[PDB]
Amino acid sequence: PADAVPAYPFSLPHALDLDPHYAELRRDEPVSRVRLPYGEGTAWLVTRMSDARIVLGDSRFSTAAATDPATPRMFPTPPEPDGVLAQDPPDHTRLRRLVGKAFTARRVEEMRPRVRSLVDSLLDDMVAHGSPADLVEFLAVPFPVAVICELLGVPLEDRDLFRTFSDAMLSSTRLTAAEIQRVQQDFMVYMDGLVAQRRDAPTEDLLGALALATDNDDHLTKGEIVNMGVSLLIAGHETSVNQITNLVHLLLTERKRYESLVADPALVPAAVEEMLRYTPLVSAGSFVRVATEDVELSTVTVRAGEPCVVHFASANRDEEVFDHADELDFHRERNPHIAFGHGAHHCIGAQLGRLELQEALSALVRRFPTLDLAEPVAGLKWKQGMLIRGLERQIVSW
Ligand code: HEM
Ligand SMILES: C[C@]12CC[C@H]3[C@@H](CCC4=CC(=O)CC[C@@]43C)[C@@H]1CC[C@@H]2O
Ligand code: NA
Repeated sequence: PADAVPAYPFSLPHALDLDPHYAELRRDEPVSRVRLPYGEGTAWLVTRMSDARIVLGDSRFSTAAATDPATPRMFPTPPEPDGVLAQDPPDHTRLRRLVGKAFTARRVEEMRPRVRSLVDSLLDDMVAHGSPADLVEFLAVPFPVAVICELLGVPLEDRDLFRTFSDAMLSSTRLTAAEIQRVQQDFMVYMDGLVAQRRDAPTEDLLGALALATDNDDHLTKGEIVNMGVSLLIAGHETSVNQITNLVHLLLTERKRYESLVADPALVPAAVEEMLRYTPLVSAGSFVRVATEDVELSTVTVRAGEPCVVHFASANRDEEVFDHADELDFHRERNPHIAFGHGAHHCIGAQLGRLELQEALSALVRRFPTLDLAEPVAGLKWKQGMLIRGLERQIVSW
């Protein structure tokens, strides 16, 4: 009848806790029907790692199909069809070659000197201010912003402008479809004007390459190119901003974790990997994939036409994959998490986010051995109504 399929998300999120329903689903109903907050009909929620790798990793699932306004989705506005996430291979592959060179592990690693220099600079400004201080204001926000503005070639003077835009674009329930469609439109025209400036004066930056491509690639559309600029500018700071605060929260609320990194700072890369695994940065669900053919998952054959949604954080707690999966452990031998997704849409910024997180924690644990949270855990201002989780403020002392 009117379905008794449960609403997803199941609940408003609490700090970085996973809803307890996911462990129940993994063990007893790993693929299950749900109703998403927008779109029509139902979708399969996938909570286990092997199923997640098939949904994310197989041509028989299409994200392009999900651009239909009737397809279930986690966000109010229908997906933009020229957005990178809504492309299927091989069209997706051609689109990613627009920018991909700049994001290889090799080119990102070459940014470490520049990136460390910027971190130290912001922590200089924090030490000037004096303890206590808001870590979000002095580190979590300015640091990513500066990295992505250098790489893209966005002016740092526009931070306030494009952070308003990005916050709205990451709305889950916080903003309505209309408000988000207006911001979408404004961000588009803004990005298009940044790229259009390179047309009489090319720059050695990503926006530079974007502008060369609008002239010399008769297989890429200006809509796709400009949307790539917009996507990179959003994901390129909003993820790491949140993840810096999230990692710091995990470290300070069981100080032993932080103390182990203070004692041994070369453990930081591994810790970053383990906290990526453990942190439900993506608040709930994922970009929907629609089966274009019947596909076998662990417990169910998804029919052609049926949508699916992966919960990344749930797959990252799969007990068949990780030992003591509900525990945070910086000395795991194996960590095949999907905090950065999997398959064709594997995060393009994965190496850059790793670099940023490593340089931010490494600097903290070496310079601020005495760092602690200097506001009550009860009052922490968790962002509400967004597709990702993180803190609006994090006052710390040292
Ligand atoms: C640690 C921080 C980050 C996390 C946890 C993260 C997580 C993810 C995840 C899970 C996906 C897959 C979404 C899906 O397939 O449904 C993804 C895709 C993506 N991420 Fe990231 N990301 C991070 C940092 C970044 C950065 C720094 C950038 C840009 C420089 C970026 C840009 C993207 C883009 C463009 C995609 C879409 C890729 C595609 O469709 O081909 N992300 N990210
Ligand atoms: C930025 C972006 C929208 C927000 C996405 C981001 C990929 C990673 C991610 C995971 C989600 O499930 C939604 C929020 C985010 C953070 C997307 C890449 C392109 C798209 O425009
Ligand atoms: Na979607």
